[PDB]
Amino acid sequence: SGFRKMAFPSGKVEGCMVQVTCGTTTLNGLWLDDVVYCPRHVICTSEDMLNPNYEDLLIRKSNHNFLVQAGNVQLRVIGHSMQNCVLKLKVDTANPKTPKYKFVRIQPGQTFSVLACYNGSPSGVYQCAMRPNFTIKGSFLNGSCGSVGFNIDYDCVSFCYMHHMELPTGVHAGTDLEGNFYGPFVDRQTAQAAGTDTTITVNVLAWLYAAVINGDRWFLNRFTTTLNDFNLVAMKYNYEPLTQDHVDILGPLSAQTGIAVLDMCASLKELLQNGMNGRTILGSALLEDEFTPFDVVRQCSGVTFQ
Amino acid sequence: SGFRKMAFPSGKVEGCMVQVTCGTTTLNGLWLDDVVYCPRHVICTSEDMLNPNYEDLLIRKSNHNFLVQAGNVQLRVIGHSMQNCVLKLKVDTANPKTPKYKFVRIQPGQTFSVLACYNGSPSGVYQCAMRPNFTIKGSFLNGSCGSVGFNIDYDCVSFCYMHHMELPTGVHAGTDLEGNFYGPFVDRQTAQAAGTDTTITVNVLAWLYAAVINGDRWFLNRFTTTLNDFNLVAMKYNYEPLTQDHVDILGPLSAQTGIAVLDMCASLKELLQNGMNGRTILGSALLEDEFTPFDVVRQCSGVTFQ
Ligand SMILES: *C(=N)[C@@H](NC(=O)[C@@H]1[C@@H]2[C@H](CN1C(=O)[C@H](NC(=O)C(F)(F)F)C(C)(C)C)C2(C)C)c1cncc2c(F)cccc12
Ligand SMILES: *C(=N)[C@@H](NC(=O)[C@@H]1[C@@H]2[C@H](CN1C(=O)[C@H](NC(=O)C(F)(F)F)C(C)(C)C)C2(C)C)c1cncc2c(F)cccc12
Repeated sequence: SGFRKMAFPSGKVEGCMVQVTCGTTTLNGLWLDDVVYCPRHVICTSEDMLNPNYEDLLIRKSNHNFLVQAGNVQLRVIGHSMQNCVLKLKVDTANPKTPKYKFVRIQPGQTFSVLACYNGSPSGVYQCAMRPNFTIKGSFLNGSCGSVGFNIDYDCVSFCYMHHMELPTGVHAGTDLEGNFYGPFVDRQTAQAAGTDTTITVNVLAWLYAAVINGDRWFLNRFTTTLNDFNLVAMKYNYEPLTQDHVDILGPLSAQTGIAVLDMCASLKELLQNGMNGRTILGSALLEDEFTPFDVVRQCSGVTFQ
Repeated sequence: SGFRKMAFPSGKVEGCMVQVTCGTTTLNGLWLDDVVYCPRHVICTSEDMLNPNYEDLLIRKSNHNFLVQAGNVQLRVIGHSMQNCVLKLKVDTANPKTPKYKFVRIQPGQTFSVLACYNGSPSGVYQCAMRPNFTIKGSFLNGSCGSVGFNIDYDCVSFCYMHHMELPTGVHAGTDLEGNFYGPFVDRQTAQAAGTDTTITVNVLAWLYAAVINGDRWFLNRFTTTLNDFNLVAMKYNYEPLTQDHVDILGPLSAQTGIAVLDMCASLKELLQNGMNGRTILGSALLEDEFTPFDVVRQCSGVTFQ
């Protein structure tokens, strides 16, 4: 038992991280087969950041303008191209550590592990959710651009995120690995800002089920609710609507605990309307929304990865 | 910016995990050079758990009674011995993935990363602290015994923990890698229980410094306090005493923020006496005590590992 914000083992991703330098800008790249992926703003100067024409900037570069270090060993760049907001640096060596992988784009509300990286050297690993407003509450300093987010299914790494930029509120924005931004953000200096967020209702319910599995029951009650009555309360507290598909996804957890989904919704309604009265749930005095139903089943059942 | 409970990259440890089977008991082992380390209770039956004489049980075993799987490849056991509460299984192959390592024992209050494992297959990674009562608030199911805890310094893995057992409150007990238990726990079935815990005061102060670095300042005040006056308040709230060495360790953080350590103590005193009044700090409505001053400097400065 127990419940922790748990990331996937990072080893398969560690073997892909490299350091990309262009001019006086160094950041991280992702080395899969013979291609290094990195944010295209690596080619920009400080004044270029202001209003860049990336096609213009790139045509003026050469393969030799890109320095790629894989550990203490240089990789020769033999081609370059731009795909949306990522650069693809063609290298003369396939990464022997390339795991089985996919490039997938995730939904707001879904979670992933981040391998934070500096100078192509991995620094730490942690678990994130894609917020409904398409930002992530990460932990990133200067030089972390090009660190990636991922999930692991059996032996296959599904890459979903590449870090590009920090927004003024201290949250983070980036792209999928095809170079398409999550949310309405661009890789140039504007006054761009996150915009309003909401709480991920289905994830809160999953976490309440995790708590029951782990022995916190004080928030349970005999009452129930209809889906609509619940969603009227959720809207008032800036929670997103709960769908019948969310209810179905919560079925297995509902069955293992014997608490009907709609009964849990009654409990959540009471918690939103009354707070916690100085009590905690799974060591938190806040309702946690960064665990999906899948994450709860994984950790309260014991699925590994090979 | 940002602040996350961040674990070390796990890749170096993933390459050491193996599956150990004895009779009908399977658990995890740690494979370094040509030795596999695992909890000695692997040799126990259900009735053996009751009051085992481990020397007696071990002399009745043979090398061939131990099945070791490294991936889909069996390792031949060529010797066995007991060192305190761990078994040392001598295998005929040195692990080519053996990183540079040390066996270190940590202090209560210190943190480490856990690579949770099942059937020798890593499942997730997360960050833990050694509680003052020598338990850890982990996340472990059946089959996780022999999962290890570690830290990384540059390129060297310092192993500090091996998982043995879950206590009735759902917390976890184990040994260092020499087989010596953390705290007053034994590897046999007794009614053993955790015993009273306290909050790690120096870690809370470090986390308050992390919050200031990240822009939460609402809990700051003009007041200050003496160390003794502070410790009188800390004792009342079940916090451990703050020493002059703790104050010195907090110096760098104090200097970067310009908040004297004793001024931060005044802020903590006020938070303990008044609560948070519905506000949060680094996304928490509780005072967090599982980040050390070292962890805060690492993440608010950007140190990596090679
Ligand atoms: C990557 N290593 C770094 N990000 C950038 O350099 C990125 C890049 C410019 C400006 N970038 C930013 O992230 C923002 N700038 C912004 O204009 C905006 F809108 F707020 F996002 C700054 C934080 C530098 C002001 C372009 C968008 C092309 C990076 C990555 N992660 C975290 C960082 C920090 F916390 C601090 C500084 C750089 C960071
Ligand atoms: C390891 N895979 C497993 N632990 C044991 O099997 C371990 C071993 C017996 C009993 N063990 C326990 O962890 C406790 N038993 C206790 O007597 C006590 F005191 F509470 F710790 C049980 C949870 C099984 C009752 C001996 C001590 C020799 C293990 C590891 N981690 C988590 C587990 C669970 F959450 C549930 C079951 C086994 C767990």
